[PDB]
Amino acid sequence: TCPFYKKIPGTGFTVDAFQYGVVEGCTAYFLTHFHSDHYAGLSKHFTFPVYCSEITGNLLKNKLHVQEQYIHPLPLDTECIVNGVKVVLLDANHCPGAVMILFYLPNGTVILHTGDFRADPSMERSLLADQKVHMLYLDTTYCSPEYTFPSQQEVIRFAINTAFEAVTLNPHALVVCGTYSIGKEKVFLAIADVLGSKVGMSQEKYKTLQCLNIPEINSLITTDMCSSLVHLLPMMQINFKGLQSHLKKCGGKYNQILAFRPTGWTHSNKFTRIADVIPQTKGNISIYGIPYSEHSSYLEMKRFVQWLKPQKIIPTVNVGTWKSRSTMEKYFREWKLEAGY
Ligand SMILES: N#CNc1nc2ccccc2[nH]1
Ligand SMILES: N#CNc1nc2ccccc2[nH]1
Ligand SMILES: N#CNc1nc2ccccc2[nH]1
Ligand code: NI
Repeated sequence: TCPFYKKIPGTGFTVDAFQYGVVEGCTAYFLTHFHSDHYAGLSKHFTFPVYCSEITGNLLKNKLHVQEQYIHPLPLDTECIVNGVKVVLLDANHCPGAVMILFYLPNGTVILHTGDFRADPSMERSLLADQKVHMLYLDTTYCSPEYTFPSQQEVIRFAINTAFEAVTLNPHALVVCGTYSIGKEKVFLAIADVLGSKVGMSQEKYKTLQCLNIPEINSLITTDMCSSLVHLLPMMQINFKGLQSHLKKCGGKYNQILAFRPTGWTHSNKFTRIADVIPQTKGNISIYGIPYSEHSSYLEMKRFVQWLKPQKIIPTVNVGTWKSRSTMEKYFREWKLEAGY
């Protein structure tokens, strides 16, 4: 049954709560983004209203086959009334279609639910700049100071330069990129763009990416693998055995593979700067792990929260252990005492 931190008090609303059957009192189910832990439970048989972005709605219809009558897309940055309550969707700087939700409760309380997000100073000039937020439901994925990583821009610079150098030295090299969900599309699109190639992939992944309704992405994708020198594969295949096996299938077109595994944070970020990163190599196959995050660093999160000055914080990630909960609560108090709210 549905946990407390997925319920919006004083409303009939839940957020990212599709795996609990019918939720008692829920008149509308919000979905922040199309990632499996959040949508878990949705299908063609779902018969309650779903509120989400246009992009999330495209994915619900085409990938999970939710019936069109139950899909309620809302535009971003626009005041909307849902079951007698004013709501706003804001871009979360996470994966495509991902939103934060502002709820204006009838009693005068204002609640921000971040969904999953990567906090940025640009959010300090959204529709958030006006008004007070009483409660914040916060993506606390990396809420500890050990979690550091580069900007997305620096990581893409490293990837483009690495790929361009390798293929300029060896015109017969293949670039492979790993994927298990939507998000992080810039990695493979930026590499294909510098190499003058389209990105080749399965029919299933092409369809998933087609549901994002964006011409720029559409010009750079294909299902014709043979005509492409940047290939996408499932993340589980990005290992020496899986890549060896893939290389056999290309029919003596290539004699080297350079592969990228976009991860989140890993312990190596404690030690090694992005510019100094080196691959794992076996024979004619090299694999780079690159720290491309779509969640806030500790410092990004702290800056956002200290700016917003919420009266109460409810974490939505790392909620299962007393150690985690106690650590997060200590940081929230430090931030409050330093900033004076
Ligand atoms: N909206 C949205 N997501 C989005 N749009 C893109 C355009 C180019 C490359 C990656 C992209 N991701
Ligand atoms: N001759 C020549 N160019 C060339 N071929 C390579 C294959 C693998 C790695 C580096 C290489 N450079
Ligand atoms: N302070 C702190 N960390 C912490 N608090 C706990 C409470 C119960 C079990 C493990 C725990 N770890
Ligand atoms: Ni997510």
